[PDB]
Amino acid sequence: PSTTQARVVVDELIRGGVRDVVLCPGSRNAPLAFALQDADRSGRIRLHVRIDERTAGYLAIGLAIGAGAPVCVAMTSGTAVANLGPAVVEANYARVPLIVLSANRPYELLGTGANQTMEQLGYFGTQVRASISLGLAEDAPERTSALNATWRSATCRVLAAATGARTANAGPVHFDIPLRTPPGRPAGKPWTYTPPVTFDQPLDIDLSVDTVVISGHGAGVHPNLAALPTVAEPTAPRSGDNPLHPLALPLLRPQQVIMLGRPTLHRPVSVLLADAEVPVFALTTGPRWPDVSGNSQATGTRAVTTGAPRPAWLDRCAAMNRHAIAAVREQLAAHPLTTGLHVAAAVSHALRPGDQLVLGASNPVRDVALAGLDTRGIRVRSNRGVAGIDGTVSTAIGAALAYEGAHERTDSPPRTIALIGDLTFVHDSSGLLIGPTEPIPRSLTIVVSNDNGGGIFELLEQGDPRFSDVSSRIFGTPHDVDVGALCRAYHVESRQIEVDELGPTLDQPGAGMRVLEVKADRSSLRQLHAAIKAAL
Amino acid sequence: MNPSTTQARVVVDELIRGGVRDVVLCPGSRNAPLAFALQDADRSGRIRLHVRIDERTAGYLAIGLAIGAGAPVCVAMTSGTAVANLGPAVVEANYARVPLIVLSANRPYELLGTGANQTMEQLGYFGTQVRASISLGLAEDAPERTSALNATWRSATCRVLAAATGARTANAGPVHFDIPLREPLVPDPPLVTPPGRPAGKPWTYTPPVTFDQPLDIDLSVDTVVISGHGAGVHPNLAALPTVAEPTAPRSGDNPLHPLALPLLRPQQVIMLGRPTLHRPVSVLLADAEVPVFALTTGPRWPDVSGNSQATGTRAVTTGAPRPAWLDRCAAMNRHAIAAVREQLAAHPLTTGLHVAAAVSHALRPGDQLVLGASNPVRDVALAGLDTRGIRVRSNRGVAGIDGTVSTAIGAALAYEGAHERTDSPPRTIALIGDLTFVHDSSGLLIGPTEPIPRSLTIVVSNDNGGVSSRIFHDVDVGALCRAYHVESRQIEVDELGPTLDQGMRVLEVKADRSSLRQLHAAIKAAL
Amino acid sequence: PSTTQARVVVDELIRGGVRDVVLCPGSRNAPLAFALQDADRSGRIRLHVRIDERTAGYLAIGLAIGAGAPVCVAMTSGTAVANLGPAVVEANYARVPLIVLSANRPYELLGTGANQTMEQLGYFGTQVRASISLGLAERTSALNATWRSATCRVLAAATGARTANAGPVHFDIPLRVTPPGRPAGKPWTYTPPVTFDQPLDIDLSVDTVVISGHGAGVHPNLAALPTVAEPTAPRSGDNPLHPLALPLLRPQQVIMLGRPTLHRPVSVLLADAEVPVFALTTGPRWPDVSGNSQATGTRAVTTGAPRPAWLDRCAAMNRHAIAAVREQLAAHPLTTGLHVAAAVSHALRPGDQLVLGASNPVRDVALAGLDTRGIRVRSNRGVAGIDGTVSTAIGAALAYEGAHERTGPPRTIALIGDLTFVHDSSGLLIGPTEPIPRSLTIVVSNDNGGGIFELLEQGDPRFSDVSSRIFGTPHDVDVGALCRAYHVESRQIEVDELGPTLDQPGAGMRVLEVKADRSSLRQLHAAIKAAL
Ligand SMILES: Cc1ncc(C[n+]2csc(CCOP(=O)(O)OP(=O)(O)O)c2C)c(N)n1
Ligand SMILES: Cc1ncc(C[n+]2csc(CCOP(=O)(O)OP(=O)(O)O)c2C)c(N)n1
Ligand SMILES: O=C(O)c1cc(O)c2ccccc2c1O
Ligand SMILES: O=C(O)c1cc(O)c2ccccc2c1O
Ligand SMILES: O=C(O)c1cc(O)c2ccccc2c1O
Ligand SMILES: [Mg+2]
Ligand SMILES: [Mg+2]
Repeated sequence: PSTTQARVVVDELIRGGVRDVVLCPGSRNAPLAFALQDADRSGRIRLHVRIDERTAGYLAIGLAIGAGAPVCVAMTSGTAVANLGPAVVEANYARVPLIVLSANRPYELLGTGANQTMEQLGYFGTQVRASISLGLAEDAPERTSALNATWRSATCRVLAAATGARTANAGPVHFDIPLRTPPGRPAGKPWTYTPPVTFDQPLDIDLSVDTVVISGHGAGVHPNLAALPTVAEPTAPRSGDNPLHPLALPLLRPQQVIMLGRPTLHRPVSVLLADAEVPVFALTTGPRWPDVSGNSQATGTRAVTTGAPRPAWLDRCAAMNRHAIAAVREQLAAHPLTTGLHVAAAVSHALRPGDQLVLGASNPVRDVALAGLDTRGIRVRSNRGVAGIDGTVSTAIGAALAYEGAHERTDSPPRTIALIGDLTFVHDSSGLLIGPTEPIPRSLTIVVSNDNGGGIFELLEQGDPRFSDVSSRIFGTPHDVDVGALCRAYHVESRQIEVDELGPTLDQPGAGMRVLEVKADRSSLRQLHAAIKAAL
Repeated sequence: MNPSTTQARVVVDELIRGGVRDVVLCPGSRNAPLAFALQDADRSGRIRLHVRIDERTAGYLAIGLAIGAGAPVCVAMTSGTAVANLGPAVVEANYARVPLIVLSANRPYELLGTGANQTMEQLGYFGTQVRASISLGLAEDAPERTSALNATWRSATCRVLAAATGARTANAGPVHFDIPLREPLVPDPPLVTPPGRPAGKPWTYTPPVTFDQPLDIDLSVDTVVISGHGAGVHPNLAALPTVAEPTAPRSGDNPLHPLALPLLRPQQVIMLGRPTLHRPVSVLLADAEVPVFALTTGPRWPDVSGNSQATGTRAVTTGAPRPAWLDRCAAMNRHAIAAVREQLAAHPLTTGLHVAAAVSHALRPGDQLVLGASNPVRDVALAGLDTRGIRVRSNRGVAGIDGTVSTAIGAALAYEGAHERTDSPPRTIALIGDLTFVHDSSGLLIGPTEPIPRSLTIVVSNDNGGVSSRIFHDVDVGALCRAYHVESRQIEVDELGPTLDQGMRVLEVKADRSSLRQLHAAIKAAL
Repeated sequence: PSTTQARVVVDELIRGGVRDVVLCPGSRNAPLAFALQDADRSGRIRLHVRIDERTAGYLAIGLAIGAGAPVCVAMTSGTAVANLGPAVVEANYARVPLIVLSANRPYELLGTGANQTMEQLGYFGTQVRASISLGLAERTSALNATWRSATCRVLAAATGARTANAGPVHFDIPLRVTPPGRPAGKPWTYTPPVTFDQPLDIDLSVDTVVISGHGAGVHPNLAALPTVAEPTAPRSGDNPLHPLALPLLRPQQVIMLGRPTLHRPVSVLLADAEVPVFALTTGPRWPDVSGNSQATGTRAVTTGAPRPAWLDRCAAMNRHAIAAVREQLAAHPLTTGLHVAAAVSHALRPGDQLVLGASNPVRDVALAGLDTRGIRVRSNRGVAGIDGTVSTAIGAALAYEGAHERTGPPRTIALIGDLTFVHDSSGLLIGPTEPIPRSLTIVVSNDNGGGIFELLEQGDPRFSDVSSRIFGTPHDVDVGALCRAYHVESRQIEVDELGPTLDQPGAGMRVLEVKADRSSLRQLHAAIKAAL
């Protein structure tokens, strides 16, 4: 009955490329729970069990962005929708193939004097690419074949919407399997096959006009833009090797901007993208496109270029790039205290091709860009879809698990190194709790630049000295957490170290999961950035 | 100029730059800034304004102006139930992939919850039916912010346009564009609108996109093509026998009658678009014995009742159909349509099928045909209409009866406008059942100030009919036509063809429902 | 088993007071269709079938406000949700107990590449008081209890039985000798009279005016006060204040009853920060204009009494406003909607049901000074649409006549504009199988366009060149031929004889058309103000 339907869906889901599913024990039995257990023992799919439904959703995001696979999470309780909300919104904005699995009871009253099987909020209506319900399995062995095809093709429709197999717009899907082995295609092929879909929108750009590339989250690779000065966010794949340090951009006067993906960092980027005297061309990989103050002049997916940049423009930007990273390095050297920017510069020098970098929001993701990281050869992950400081520990854990599993399918597994701030760490500290029955990454290291509060607020307008009396409680928000004791409580190896130890410590493989705490200072963060501006 | 006027003129100016050539408008006080702006563009000849009274049928008018020429069409109305009345047209525009922009005026959102007159939860009313629901935001009284506001208003408008036309998604559909407006709502007694791009370019240019998904298919396997609503043109599929719905564009010269399909044994079928029509088409699709390849123009693809091997946008073909297979389908096609034409002539009295055959015999290349989504689209398909060189429209999105008359009027008007931008205008002939005509009879209503189609003939085949089924009317079609001042002459099926050679008129042809069961059974037995 | 379930649910709806259910032919069978057919055959319930789903929704509105009973309408097609939307919005805002019946299918695909059983829009989540689904059908005595309690739940939410906020409810009954209910016809779960009490201390010595709007309650302790009552407000006293007199007075505080929506002077005062406004409503919601309402309640505990001079000043402006309207209507040659409204107002006798369309009609009746005492006045003031007014009158006539018939046939007179009439013209077609009112007269004041815009800013003569096409919207519809096409009795008369025509009974349904002028509306109203 349901059991055959259950095994059919899981089989099709595996054929569709799902390799990881995330579960939490709930009052109701999970949708497909027994079928997933069977598949997990046989080695066809990998289960991850958590108690915290919120960190479990972010765990599923990590398992998806770690290697690009669609990931399932099976809701189990009345609080699951509420707890999965944040990760679903992130999956929508960051275009992450996340399949949320539900199980409705159609023989039960709905909307009356009882808690509902699925406590429904409003976000499913606005966040998901599809909400598909399979419909009740029926006792009909005469029609066994007809239901097999109906179940499997619908599962392919779920996967198609999840991975953007026809829309070029991956994102979350709500897959419902209500509650009261037929074979798939031969050679393991999916039931309904959707080929690679190319979505193409050419755009004429004249490269002789002084041009800068600004690539952000979700940017595509563009070989014909490789030589242009490029301000690339850390999660943006780089097409060339002519980088433009973000602090150098406000000291230049570009006449034309090619904008790749969705930029979210640096105030001078916002100022330039909003400049009515500067044409801005949005090149994206999906149907969506962003704008700053309504200044995007055209949208497309690839450039058709004529002309070539004037060598004086390239030399002027190249000299501005060298000037910018020099001021950063020089005044970090002349700065007596350790700041998060110091920490980010140390992590940047320690990484090597093949690593995976997972960056928290707030200062870490900006600090790494300011330090001049060369992301070539490195996979950079960061939840830029909504830029939350929640769920980052489990994002790194899932991203490391997925990435290490992909390396396995082909030497020791590649390094996954994470740089997050202290609030970010305390937010998702329950992500460290992993039972001995669950998969744990072999080469994950989490670097926590701990300046005992939110350092990025020392740089905004509320960090101005005229607010010094009142800004500590409501923007600084110190906590005095014993990071080492918290890691001890969760049985994860942890050490507090100084900046010079980071490179050596990271090079020496430790336990599968380790937390490297570096005590940083934000008292002097504003003065440090003011000095970096003054050196420019 | 006050904010509401400035904002409404900027919005209408950008919509014209986006290709809007026709706007349907419904009266109201809250939408006065749009109406004022729209009439000026009408008087300057940038658009054609169409005023209607009934929002619901006005939406299907807008649909017709969209499918007749292929352009985005706005419908603008006041706040409250005026917006709810666009519901039915939005559902049809959703499934039919029609670029219908619902341009609603609204009270300031700050009044929602105060009990203000005619103030409801507008934003989001249409839910998932629309491609997007976009609120422009209340216009600030800020003269120094004007240029900035111009950039954001225009950019929002092009987002509305892009979602509605599928400029980047390849999935055209309806879009809700809500505009909160505040007093003053009429232009001030100040005698320049913030400018858009030079040379009439759109604020955010987005070139039409290419969405490609190639599919390996082997034509040596005995194949039949089934092409439904929204199907595309496939030259490498032109030689194969094709069962094509009336609104599906023909790719070749090898037709297959729908009655002939269930008497043949195809080994694979290529499905084009979304087959909505034939009952035998669906019975063969719901068969795991025969593989199905779905070729669509956009991201959507139909539930095949299972057993769809693959979906794509185009075929890459190896091999060629068996000559024997071609001869067999071609024989059965002749046999099926010969059985229809012979039983028709043998039937003593004129039926709905006879009227449909007479219409098809009278069409000629260049004509536009609008069919009611019930029996007319089936009857014409049974008569074997060669839709090549003909534009065939029908609201096959949900196949409702709402707005069928207005859709025909909208399609004629938009079709004629396209011809006008290049001798005498082409003909648009509509075939509507009486119950459908009775239902949307108020869709005939065109105020004396508004455009009437130049060459539109609505053919009503009246058979006085098709626990709720107990209502199945004897409603005078002529009297209805006088009530909305439309010339109507009742005729017979033999005068139809000659008559159609002769502005907007209705030709009622009295038909019989008594003998179709006998007629249809006679066709089944002749196969 | 679903047959038993439907019979149980239909039976519980009868016991819950449902007397009328509206149906539409659609792609699949309606929910409860057979059990509803048996109830209609046996006379326990009255079915009304229409083709137009939108007019069928408003028919249910009429059948609900005509006598206060909960009314069901059963969706049967894909476009049903979309076509029912306008009525459901009105039912939410006007607090009308509308039960929308759905029959979802749990054994079928949902959300896939196919047309859906229900094409869902976004409004159900914003408008309805509840969404209850029964769940698919040896345990028959327990299932009977679950089904009947759930059905009472639906009824309670729709009638505001525990919330005091009646409104629309979505009731889903899934599908792939009948168990009795409580004895003596009692409902399964009894919810007794609920009283939501919220007293407000108001000093009546302060110069006070009362403004009452839609849904206003009756306050015997406010009878003596001057009252600017909207037509659909039940009057508690005998001291009216004409709305045009309001700007000639200086009230010091205002008691606002229900939800007012008419007259700019009412809005201007309700927003005056120097005027305390107390909102007395019958339900949990309360209105505000510009956030000026100082307090809310359900009733007033009063201290003091109005000043004798205040009563006299209000009464004098009241007479002056009545004199201004009556006199200027006499010195105006052409006939307008305001003349037609006055003639209707004088033809009404106690026991009548007056149904007023939006636009000028419901305003003109207020300006004509109609005493609503003894009259049952209906108007779709929830959203003030001009849609669905014909079927609203028809359903209200049917429910009102059915109330009287069960007592041992009062008149329903409708006054609507021409645009309003053309909007819901499809409501005139009723099959011979379907209930038809016996004493419904629809007066159509036809000035070939929307006369209300002649009275607004867009009616200023500076827009005379452009106003007619986009605000007037003339249509030249032959109203006579329209009613003829639907086999509806209709005559076209002058206003001189509309009075007498309404005095002599006619066919069960009849349309009286009075040709009107709107090119002189702005001058007429300007003269009324100049005569004030
Ligand atoms: C879920 C969530 N809550 C609150 C915020 C607001 N916020 C943005 S950055 C930030 C400071 C983060 O502190 P930390 O992790 O210590 O980073 P650093 O101090 O290194 O900047 C906060 C609270 C957010 N982005 N996401
Ligand atoms: C469904 C709907 N659409 C549009 C409007 C806007 N509107 C308000 S009054 C009016 C004119 C009504 O015309 P008519 O029925 O002739 O009344 P008159 O003012 O001429 O008496 C319009 C179009 C509305 N209230 N409801
Ligand atoms: O390019 C992307 O990946 C991307 C992702 C998004 O979530 C967006 C949301 C709004 C607007 C533009 C977006 C966008 O361009
Ligand atoms: O190809 C099309 O045009 C088309 C359009 C649609 O609205 C569909 C809706 C559901 C399922 C398939 C669909 C489809 O194939
Ligand atoms: O009293 C009523 O009948 C009533 C009805 C409504 O629909 C309201 C909506 C918003 C705010 C107040 C409201 C109100 O006071
Ligand atoms: Mg910090
Ligand atoms: Mg009028």
